[PDB]
Amino acid sequence: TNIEAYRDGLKLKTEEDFFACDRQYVCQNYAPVPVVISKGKGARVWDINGNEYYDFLAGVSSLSQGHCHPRVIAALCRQAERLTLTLRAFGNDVTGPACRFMAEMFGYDRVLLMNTGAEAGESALKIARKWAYEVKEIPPDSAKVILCNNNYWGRTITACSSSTTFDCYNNFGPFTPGFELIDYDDVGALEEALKDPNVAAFFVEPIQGEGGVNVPKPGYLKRAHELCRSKNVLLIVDEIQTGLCRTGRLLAADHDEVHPDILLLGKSLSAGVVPISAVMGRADVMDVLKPGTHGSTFGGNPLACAVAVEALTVLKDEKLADRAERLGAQFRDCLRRELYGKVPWIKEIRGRGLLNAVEVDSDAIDPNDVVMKLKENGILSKPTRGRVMRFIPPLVITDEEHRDATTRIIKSFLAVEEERK
Amino acid sequence: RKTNIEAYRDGLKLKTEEDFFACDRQYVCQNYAPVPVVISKGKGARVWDINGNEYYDFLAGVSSLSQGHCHPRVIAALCRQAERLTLTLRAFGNDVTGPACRFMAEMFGYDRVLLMNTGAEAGESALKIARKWAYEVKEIPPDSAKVILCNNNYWGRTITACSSSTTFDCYNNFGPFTPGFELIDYDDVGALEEALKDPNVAAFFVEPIQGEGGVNVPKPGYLKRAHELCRSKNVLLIVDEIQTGLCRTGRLLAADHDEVHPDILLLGKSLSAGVVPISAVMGRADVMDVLKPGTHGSTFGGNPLACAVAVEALTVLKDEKLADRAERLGAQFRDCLRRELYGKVPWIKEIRGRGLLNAVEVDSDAIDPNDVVMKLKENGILSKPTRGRVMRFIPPLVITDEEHRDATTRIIKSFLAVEEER
Repeated sequence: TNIEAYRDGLKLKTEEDFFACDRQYVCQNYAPVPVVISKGKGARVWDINGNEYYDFLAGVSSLSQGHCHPRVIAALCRQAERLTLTLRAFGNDVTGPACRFMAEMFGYDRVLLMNTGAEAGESALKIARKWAYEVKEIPPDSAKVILCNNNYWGRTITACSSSTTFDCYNNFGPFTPGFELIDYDDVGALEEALKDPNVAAFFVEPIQGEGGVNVPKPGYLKRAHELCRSKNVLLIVDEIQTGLCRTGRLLAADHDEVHPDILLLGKSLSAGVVPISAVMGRADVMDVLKPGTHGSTFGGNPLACAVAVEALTVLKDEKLADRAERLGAQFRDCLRRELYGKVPWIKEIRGRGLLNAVEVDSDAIDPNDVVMKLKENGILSKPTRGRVMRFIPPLVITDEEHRDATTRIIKSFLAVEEERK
Repeated sequence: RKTNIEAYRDGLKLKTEEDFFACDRQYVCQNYAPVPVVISKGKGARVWDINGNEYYDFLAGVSSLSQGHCHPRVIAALCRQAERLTLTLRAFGNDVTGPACRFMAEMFGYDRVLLMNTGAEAGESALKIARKWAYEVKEIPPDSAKVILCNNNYWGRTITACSSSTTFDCYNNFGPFTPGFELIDYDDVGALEEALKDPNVAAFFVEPIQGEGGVNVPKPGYLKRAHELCRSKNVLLIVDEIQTGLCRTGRLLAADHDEVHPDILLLGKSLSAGVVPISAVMGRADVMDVLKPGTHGSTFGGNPLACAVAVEALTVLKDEKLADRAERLGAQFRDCLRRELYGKVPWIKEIRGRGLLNAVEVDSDAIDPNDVVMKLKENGILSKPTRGRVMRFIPPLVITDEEHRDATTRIIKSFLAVEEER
């Protein structure tokens, strides 16, 4: 194909040839791990030299079904030969059914399909504001949305305006007003913020992903929802990274028996094949988006809908939530037993399901040394906040692969501690 | 062997178009007022409904389907790459993203390529780049950056895009808004010159032809004059070619009509031939390099599947000489509609466009716009107006000579029939 023919013509043999190409032509907004991946299958990837690795990032939980899941790729191909895009300006024979499928799977009246996670977040903020002005009847332009320090939901200007991460907002203002930032995992702070009747919504992650896999105290989300409901404030739960079986339940909110007023999904919703995200909620909230008040060229395109239905079905068929629960408990147990005490620079081992992290002390060790040693041992991952090592493999990882990977991971921390001496 | 969507849909027993309309009303967020047609397949310039009725698609994803529905080369490239690798994230290298960026950098003449997913993301990204550049290179005061745009502009649905829109339904009840935008009339060099006196302006963000605003073609020299004014004040010219680029107007970029090379170029829509959402922001090194590691990202932006598709989609544009095709057919389209409709149909305000980005604006007082839309559908033409009264004719560029002659006759027939029935 054209990409293959063009690449051949470039005579890119070595990993360095590729690194140089990326440095010259690609916007330099990433500091990638130095590997050149050419193929993915399941929990494994291979570089251009045939070296194999376990992918322990999985698209930050976009690849829960593994790389190139056969069923998802067959669903993609089948629909792609037929029809890929109509616009929501015209009806089609896939969008409605796919929305019904999601509505029933998650228990919501209405499904808004967008492309990216950031778009789902923006759309939920628009819904929450418009609902607050039209249904709660709060004063024009006074709507407030409460979010948490260290939250991450995207890179639009409005997301930058609601971030507390320096690099995410610095020099990108002026900023969108209307946000109240409170500490994460702090019910007392939320209770206080909720005293303001201009609050439209509280927007939160069940586990802060980019913030460093921050697992809140028992009852947090349950308590939060009761406080919000008490004040007629919408609970917007972002499950883009925590949802779809990654934490051992269909939704991470299920850990607290919470049904979000507005749910956000994305990432694994497409098994990492094409960008698709969703915003779901009750009729009286979602219906505020009247014709012409919101839209998207590719949102709900038939190709993405066909992929999403397949991707969601794979989660249920392969019992990936039970897999994540079982393997994750094992991973944490092994790491805590074999690394705590032996490795003094490990601050904490935490997570739920297969959303796990190892926070290291960056004053006691170079975290990049851990990253490189892991790769040397066949494990590929990328930390968040420099010091929080992340272990987010595809959920389809086999028992043997997971055992092999756990062993490699443990060996890597140990080799960095021995090298410290 | 049925895939899940197929089996699930079969279980719903949806036989008529009305069964589908009802499913959509119940479960799909009702933010669209769709045309009553249920499309099941598309090939080239044609689509077919669930009952096998053929239609010409004259919206083409608002120029997302320039290469036609399901272009076989593009679908083949998708299927090939999808069996190999679809997503790595930019946290890891791969054997596709760099090459695809180089391919684009060379085709459009830019140092660096930022790949995102949607058009709105491209525009957001560009605004962030312009702001950051203004703060760091122009050294304007903190939080004082301004961006000039035009009334009736359309670039997205994010809160920041709403904050810079003059369309009521786009911004109403979605505030409070992102500050930092100065709105001026489109196609008004004097208004731009005045707005450029503010030294805190970082950029002027403009479409070479306003798309959602009504296929508003500016006067001769507009974009060229704009660029000179922007250069004079060290203000970046951000040109949005998401709808106008990629051969739609008869040239690779609509900016080529004025020999303007945008400081920052935005592409999207037909960049993927309508197969998967991919968009691009391109610019010179000292502008794009303000996005340092960790200051911007995207999960799917630059994914290998989208990159393979894009390179095939762009190659189709060149190989099939679609810019020439657009130029030739589009000139014939406006010529035929003017010769057969001006005078004979009095409620037509103007027939305008460039290449195959054409519109027929009607006087919504003298006629009900929707009667034209329905008559067009009766005659096998699917279209969607903008601003109610602006009829749009945006077919895939791959439409054959025979298909285009046929379609033009059907459109003219539809306008005259609404007139006879008037």
